[PDB]
Amino acid sequence: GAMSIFDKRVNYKPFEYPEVLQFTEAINKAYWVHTEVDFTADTQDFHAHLSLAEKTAVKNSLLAIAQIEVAVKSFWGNIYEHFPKPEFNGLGSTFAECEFRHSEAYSRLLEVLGYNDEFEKLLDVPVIRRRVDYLSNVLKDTKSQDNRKYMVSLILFSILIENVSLFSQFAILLSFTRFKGYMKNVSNIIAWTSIDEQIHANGGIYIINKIREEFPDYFDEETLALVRETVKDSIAVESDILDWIFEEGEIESIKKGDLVNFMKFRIDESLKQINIPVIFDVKVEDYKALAWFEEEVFANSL
Amino acid sequence: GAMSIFDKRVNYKPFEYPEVLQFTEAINKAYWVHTEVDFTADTQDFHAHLSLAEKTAVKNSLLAIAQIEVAVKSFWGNIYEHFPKPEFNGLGSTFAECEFRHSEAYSRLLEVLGYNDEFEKLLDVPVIRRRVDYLSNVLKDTKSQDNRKYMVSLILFSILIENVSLFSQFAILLSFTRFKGYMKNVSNIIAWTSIDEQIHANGGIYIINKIREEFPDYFDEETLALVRETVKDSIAVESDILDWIFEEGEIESIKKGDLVNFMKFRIDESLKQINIPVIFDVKVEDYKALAWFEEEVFANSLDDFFAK
Ligand SMILES: [Mg+2]
Ligand SMILES: [Mg+2]
Ligand SMILES: [Mn+2]
Ligand SMILES: [Mn+2]
Ligand SMILES: [Mn+2]
Ligand SMILES: [Mn+2]
Repeated sequence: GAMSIFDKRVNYKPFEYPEVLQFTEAINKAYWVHTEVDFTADTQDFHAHLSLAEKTAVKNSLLAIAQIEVAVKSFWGNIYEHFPKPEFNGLGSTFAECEFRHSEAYSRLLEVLGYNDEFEKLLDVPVIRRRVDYLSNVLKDTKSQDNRKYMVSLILFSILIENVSLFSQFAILLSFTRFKGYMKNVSNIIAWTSIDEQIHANGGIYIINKIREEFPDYFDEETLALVRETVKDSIAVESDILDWIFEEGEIESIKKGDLVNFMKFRIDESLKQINIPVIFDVKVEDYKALAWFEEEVFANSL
Repeated sequence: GAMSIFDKRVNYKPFEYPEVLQFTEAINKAYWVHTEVDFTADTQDFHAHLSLAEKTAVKNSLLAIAQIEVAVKSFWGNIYEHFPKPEFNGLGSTFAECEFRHSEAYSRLLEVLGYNDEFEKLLDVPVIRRRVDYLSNVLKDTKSQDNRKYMVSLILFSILIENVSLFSQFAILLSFTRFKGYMKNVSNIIAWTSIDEQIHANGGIYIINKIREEFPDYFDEETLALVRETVKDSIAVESDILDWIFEEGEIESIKKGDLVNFMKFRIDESLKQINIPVIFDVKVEDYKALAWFEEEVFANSLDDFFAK
């Protein structure tokens, strides 16, 4: 059979998948650590200027982010086990190192704002448990030796972990800087993280599309239906998380309904990129509510 | 049994091994890539100003470095499988990413100087085959679940692959910049690599000493004897590699004999740091010859943010 992404190549170069360097180069240019940032102004703003509803939203957003980011994340560091090419060990290790810079950043934020205790007991929160049990279950095949099962796990990983499960919280936190001028340093971290995650998702999409090019029959009706139904179930889970984030009431800078449409639009954009039929078909008026997101990310990255 | 470095800890913090962050922060602060660096003047130096003996010493040194660096290197990225702590997944992943920056840097150098053909046929060189055969023994237990065997693989990996195998070649290349002002940007790459590799070696040493603290009986006479004899055999291989590097004759900027003592000194210093008896006992006047190595590396790494 013809050489494929699953087959070992021994020689370093030429790369069979040279576009890998577009993603590693993007990470290189965006390289950042949290020690570059002082949160004294943000802590003061948090305690002195934010309402109870705003304090709760900020706290629960960061706790939700940390549930994903403050962890040992082995996926990217292991893609070479499935795609045994020098360039994918490179891509994998590059993204793996990023995740440690992320875990350290969000661990510091938890320390600085005084939420280590609440983070430690976060599995007491039922909506978090459901997200964990959802994510555990649907991403079970990230360690499968079966390449078809693994491909599906990569689709879901790229959609859920690198996008759906984070970006609503990123949006919430950036909204405080955009509309109220608060949490500027926290928003620095959030903006840099969102840039990295977008690169991670885009790298995932790249790999998925290469597998599709090489093995079109992996993308049969049964597999497409599994992905779509699994992705649908994320909405319920993440929508309940927003109810918990806003458990002390709605806030001025951002609204839940717009965040739900934001999530749905981002899902559909990812599905189109991998030739899977859209699920939600969000109307322009609805997803434009948070169209400021990209602009604000760019602003707080500088 | 008490919690050890080999036992899984689930919670992220506090770290049981917080000194990990000294190593990751050092790598973070030194972060560099090859992509903004250009070698037009270096290539002109190479062709216009170097004798055949110097050209060949440079070429063969780069080929020897590339033999180790231009490869898929999985060790660091897998230390979490052996030390299942969040901080060691962090250390491992940080050092793993570094190795891809290195492989890309040396792949670029091979291209720029036109050595791709020779690199592809490098196993035709007997001393290189001997090095591969020998490195295969350092790496042989690096996937072992036997923690004593894995520990020995880590010792050999740290003191040979990270702190010695490359350093004679780094010194050769730096000597052209130090003594004649040539090949400045190649020396930038070399110096930045040397800094990273030293951090890798020191991170390995840190781990080895934690294992020694927790499991003193792993360092029994049998184990010490194996390490010391394995390391001795390395010298012979690397000394032969030097004969090949300088096959066209001795050059002005650096001497083979000094490089051998430099290597022996570096080995013994590493062995002392992990409480293993020294092997070579190198004279003060002998290791003084390449005492400049550290300060040249430091000099070539100063204020290079935009270059990096
Ligand atoms: Mg691995
Ligand atoms: Mg074990
Ligand atoms: Mn992340
Ligand atoms: Mn990610
Ligand atoms: Mn290296
Ligand atoms: Mn190294």
